[PDB]
Amino acid sequence: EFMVSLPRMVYPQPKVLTPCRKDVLVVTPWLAPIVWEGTFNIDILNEQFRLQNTTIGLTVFAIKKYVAFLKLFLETAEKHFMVGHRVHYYVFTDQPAAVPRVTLGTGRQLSVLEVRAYKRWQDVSMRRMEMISDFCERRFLSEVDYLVCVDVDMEFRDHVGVEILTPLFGTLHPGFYGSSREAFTYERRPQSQAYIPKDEGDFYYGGAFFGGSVQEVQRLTRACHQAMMVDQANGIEAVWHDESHLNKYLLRHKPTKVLSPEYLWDQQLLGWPAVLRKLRFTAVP
Amino acid sequence: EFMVSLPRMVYPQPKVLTPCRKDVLVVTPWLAPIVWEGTFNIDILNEQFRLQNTTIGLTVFAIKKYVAFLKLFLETAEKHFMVGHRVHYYVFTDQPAAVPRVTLGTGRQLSVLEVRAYKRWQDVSMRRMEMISDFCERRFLSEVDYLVCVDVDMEFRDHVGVEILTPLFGTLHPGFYGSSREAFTYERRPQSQAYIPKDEGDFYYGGAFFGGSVQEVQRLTRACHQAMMVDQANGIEAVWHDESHLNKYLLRHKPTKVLSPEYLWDQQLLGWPAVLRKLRFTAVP
Ligand SMILES: CC(=O)N[C@H]1[C@@H](OP(=O)(O)OP(=O)(O)OC[C@H]2O[C@@H](n3ccc(=O)[nH]c3=O)[C@H](O)[C@@H]2O)O[C@H](CO)[C@H](O)[C@@H]1O
Ligand SMILES: CC(=O)N[C@H]1[C@@H](OP(=O)(O)OP(=O)(O)OC[C@H]2O[C@@H](n3ccc(=O)[nH]c3=O)[C@H](O)[C@@H]2O)O[C@H](CO)[C@H](O)[C@@H]1O
Repeated sequence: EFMVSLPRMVYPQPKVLTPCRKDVLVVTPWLAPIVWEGTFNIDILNEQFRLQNTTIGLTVFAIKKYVAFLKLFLETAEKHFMVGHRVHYYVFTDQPAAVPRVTLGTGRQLSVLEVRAYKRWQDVSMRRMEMISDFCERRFLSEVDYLVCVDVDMEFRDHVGVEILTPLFGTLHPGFYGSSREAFTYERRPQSQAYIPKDEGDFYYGGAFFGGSVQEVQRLTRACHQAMMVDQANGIEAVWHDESHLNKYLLRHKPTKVLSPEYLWDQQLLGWPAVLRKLRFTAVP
Repeated sequence: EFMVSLPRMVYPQPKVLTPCRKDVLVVTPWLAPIVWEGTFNIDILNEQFRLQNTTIGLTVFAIKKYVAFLKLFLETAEKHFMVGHRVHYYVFTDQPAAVPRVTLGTGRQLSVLEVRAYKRWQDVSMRRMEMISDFCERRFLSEVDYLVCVDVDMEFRDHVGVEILTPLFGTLHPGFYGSSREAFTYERRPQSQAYIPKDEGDFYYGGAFFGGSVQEVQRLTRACHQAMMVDQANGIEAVWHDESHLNKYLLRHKPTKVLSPEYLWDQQLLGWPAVLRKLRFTAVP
């Protein structure tokens, strides 16, 4: 929509002849920014998004025993996720009375959406695509500008803000950002909808953190669900489930921003490398 | 609009831990790509834009003696500008019978739009904003997806393609890309609409090459024209005319891509520095 003028702001001048990072790739070959610390001035971005009255939805599934993760998830989201902006949390659970009472900042609200629990963890994980797509029909189009879709067994430890927002984003999986594409754990069986040949692939995106505009998230989640249903009719389940399908989708429909592994990390397994200036969203050990 | 799937493509894998340029800034602090050679894979971008059936309009003014520049301008545009894509050239002139007969490739067309000639070069240059804005009302919304607005006393010497396309872009002026903001020749008189204080400014954009979606170009050109009219009522003319106003606009409404000086160069005045891997669009000596 129509965008008013930014106010006067004083900040350091961008330096054309100085790279903003000398150690990492900060733009994809299709000219999508790769979001690392040092690539953005959050003061400028916060102005741009506040002037558009941006509302961010954050979807999270807490099914069966994973309700235990919600307290820390939501408490740390309150400290670090889109602070200053309008936020709507959507907690999908089979136990709607077991969502913890977390105190929310002003302009932030939470809705609990009851869903069925599948028996296998694989199905719980995979059926998020259907459940998100179903909810894009009603709630999300009327309530938010962007959707952010994450795993619950996680905590925010540092800023996750409007720098991530764009029509469609994925996040670099922390186990593969330095790997060659042949080592990526894409689905490699041609019988699956998620099949990616050994000579294709840009990145290995993590299934635990993706998002975009409601329109683009509806598209992604619908496509992944329909692909899963084809596989199921054919008696095949992708090797890494929803993540496999997400990877196939983002190969053929390129994201408009890619998040660095700052945004999806596991310190227990991978430590704190020099290349990560901040660890923003991390696995609970 | 709805975007179909990219076909299978084989190309080099992006390297997350290798910067694409070690000598230049490739992304602005508001996460707009800065377009240099080596930042983009044109095969991927050409697919994306061809699948959207993209049409690019290219506006150029050839008023009074500047009709002499059209032949080379258009001949070199045919060799280098958006080849493979639908192009519509819009030549604005006071001499509609003096446009040279340049042979166009398939899918490329040219319209001649007659306009008045102002006496002073300053006014000819400045009134392009009004003339472009007026034509965005009718022709451009129905005929093109993007508009590219350039000076005529120029030639294409290398690829200028869909890598530039985005909602709103400006180009780094070749005289100031290495300068500190205090040295930028912004309008510095507070009495002018184009005023920029000494402590503000991201880049000095060249008035000779800007563009965007028709919507965004309509906004920019309208705003610059209305600002010029206020200045004229107050008896002041911005120091660098349309370029001054363009700079004020792009300070307060940040571009979604910035073009490096590859896209706006003068080899006579500035030679061929190591930082420029290609000289794409250049002054005629
Ligand atoms: C790469 C890797 O080694 N992945 C392991 C990890 O996958 P994942 O960590 O990818 O699986 P996950 O169990 O975290 O499922 C993804 C998300 O789905 C939701 N969810 C899933 C199950 C459930 O009962 N309730 C629920 O709410 C929740 O939001 C969770 O964070 O963990 C699995 C079981 O945990 C398996 O050990 C996988 O091999
Ligand atoms: C930074 C600098 O030193 N700028 C000089 C340069 O500005 P510019 O090169 O910015 O002015 P310009 O005369 O090229 O005008 C911009 C554009 O307007 C169009 N146009 C302008 C005039 C005209 O009679 N017909 C016409 O068609 C044409 O598309 C041209 O390329 O040239 C001017 C006269 O040329 C002055 O010498 C300026 O000081």
